[PDB]
This record gives sequence, C-alpha cells and structure tokens, in this order.
Amino acid sequence: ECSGNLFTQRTGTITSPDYPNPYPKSSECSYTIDLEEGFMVTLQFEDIFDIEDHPEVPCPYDYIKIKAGSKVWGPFCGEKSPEPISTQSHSIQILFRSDNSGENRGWRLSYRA
Ligand SMILES: [Ca+2]
Repeated sequence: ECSGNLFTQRTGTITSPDYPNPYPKSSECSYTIDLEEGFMVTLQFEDIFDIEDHPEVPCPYDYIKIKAGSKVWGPFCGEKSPEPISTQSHSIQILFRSDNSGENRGWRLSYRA
C-alpha cells in the first residue's frame, strides 16, 4: 500500500518503496504535491534510477509518470535518469506502477518550490 501520499511542504525527497532495494511487485504508488497557486514545483531525479524496461516496447512493465495540469512527463523506465522537470505548477501528481516480476532498485526524486 503506497497510494494517496499528500505533501504540502515546499521541499521534499520521495522514493519508490524500499529504495534503493528492489521495489515491491504489483506496486501502485501515488504522491501528490499540493502547494498554494503561484508556487512552481521543480523536480530532479537523484542517485540510482533503475526501473524495469523492454528492448522493443516503451515501458510496458513498470514506470513512473508525472502529471501537472494538462502536462504529462513520462512514462519513464530503464536505467537513465530522467532530466529535471520545471513543472510550472503548484499541483503535481507522481504515479508509479510495477508488474508482478523482476528486480530493480527504483527511483529517488527531490522537489522544491
Ligand atoms: Ca517489474
């Protein structure tokens, strides 16, 4: 269970469950950053980024996705750390899902506004 996290503080670090040890199978995590309008969240991935991938199909197993307003970043998977995100928004949703197999260390991000 890792759904429904709500953060109203302007700074923080968020990680996949158990990071940097492997995240659970069948994860459905969600984290919402809810700040006053006018604040603009910037997000950066840190340290090891390792989400299961596939050689031909883009992120079919596990992935992180970020939404703010109408804008969507990702899904992201694999070993490459996504580029930093300037969301231009005060209300961000970070979603992570995993399937029922594999072994990958997950992700770490920090945010500021
Ligand atoms: Ca997996």
